[PDB]
Amino acid sequence: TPWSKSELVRQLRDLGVRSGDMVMPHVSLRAVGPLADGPQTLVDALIEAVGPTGNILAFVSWRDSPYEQTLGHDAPPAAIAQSWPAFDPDHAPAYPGFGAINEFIRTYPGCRRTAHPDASMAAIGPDAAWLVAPHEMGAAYGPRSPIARFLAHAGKILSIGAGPDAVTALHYAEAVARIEGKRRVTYSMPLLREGKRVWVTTSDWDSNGILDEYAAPDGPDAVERIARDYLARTRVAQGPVGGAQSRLIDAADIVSFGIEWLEARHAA
Ligand SMILES: [Mg+2]
Repeated sequence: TPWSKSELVRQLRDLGVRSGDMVMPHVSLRAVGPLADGPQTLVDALIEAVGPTGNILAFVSWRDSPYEQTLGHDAPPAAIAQSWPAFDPDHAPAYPGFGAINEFIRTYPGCRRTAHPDASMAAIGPDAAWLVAPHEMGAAYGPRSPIARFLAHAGKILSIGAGPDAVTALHYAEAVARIEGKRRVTYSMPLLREGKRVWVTTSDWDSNGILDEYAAPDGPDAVERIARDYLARTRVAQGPVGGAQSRLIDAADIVSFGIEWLEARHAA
């Protein structure tokens, strides 16, 4: 028997989602189980749970981000520059690796989408426009980004069967932590500026390992190691949503914990 919108809303309220909350979900649909009407069921359940004053913020990115193709170059390679589509926020699909639910959030009526092609965020609710803008190249997850405003606005992270590596908000801790040797990357994105395609080159913190020891492809990154420590040490509301084991995390709390975790382990 597939889960119905009404059942998921009950489970979400028991977990601690309240009317008016600001919530950022990380979802594994395989762990939730079958849904009355597919993934849209869970989207409808989330929106009903935060109510007409609440807000949802999602990390959706872009299916065709040319990050790896432009990484480390001072300009896009000519093959890429000539034919790559410009990022069109109204039509560019979400990145499927971060979850199949994100394409449903993105196309929900009234959803606003941030301008950063690789770090694109989508938001639904009365405060959506204030959350999604500005989102400039060179400020993907740090101060001035949608993540910073989420943290200041009492955001909650809702992890529905997702692992500890999935907590995007911890990239804010990497950005602001006073530690030595932080990795940076250079890359290029094709934006749409008043109708025409423009390539912008920028640098930003490496989001695949903020220090060399976290950037190995074999081992865990800093996000995973912080989240695991936090969950072993902290009382966090835990409970099912659908068939998936879920958690509701205070975003400002886990991010503060991560800044201190990084700074305790590395000199300034
Ligand atoms: Mg409000």
